[PDB]
Amino acid sequence: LHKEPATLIKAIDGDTCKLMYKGQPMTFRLLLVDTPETKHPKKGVEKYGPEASAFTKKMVENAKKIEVEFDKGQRTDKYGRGLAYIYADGKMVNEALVRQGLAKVAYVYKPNNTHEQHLRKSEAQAKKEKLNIWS
Ligand SMILES: Cc1cn([C@H]2C[C@H](OP(=O)(O)O)[C@@H](COP(=O)(O)O)O2)c(=O)[nH]c1=O
Ligand SMILES: [Ca+2]
Repeated sequence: LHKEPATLIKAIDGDTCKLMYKGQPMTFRLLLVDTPETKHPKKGVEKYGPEASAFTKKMVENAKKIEVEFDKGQRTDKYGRGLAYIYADGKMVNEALVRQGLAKVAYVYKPNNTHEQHLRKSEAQAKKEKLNIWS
């Protein structure tokens, strides 16, 4: 897995954003996680949705460097969204969300599951600490 530079364009919510990747604006979706909905009517503004968006927005807006890391399988989902592990100043946002109890490990699709165990251990910790989603 290799990390590549990207430029934040706009943070949409806890797990989806728009970035300038390789000179082109694209919307990205975080691999292996699911933060609560704050859009889509068949979900509404779920609990912790606003929280995850806020946590995430601050983290990426104050970053000096953003990097995207694709896994080994497909690089985009059915909606044309890039699928990756995104780091803000070397810190993986995917794991950060899970450790704070603001997202759950979800959508695990082989072979795009390289960091699955790392994220599951962080979620377990969040669970035992009964953090946010886990309270
Ligand atoms: C994270 C991720 C999401 N998805 C799909 C599954 C879900 O499809 P449906 O929209 O058909 O439910 C949707 C979840 O994204 P959101 O959490 O942004 O809604 O995107 C993938 O296809 N691959 C992935 O690795
Ligand atoms: Ca979501």
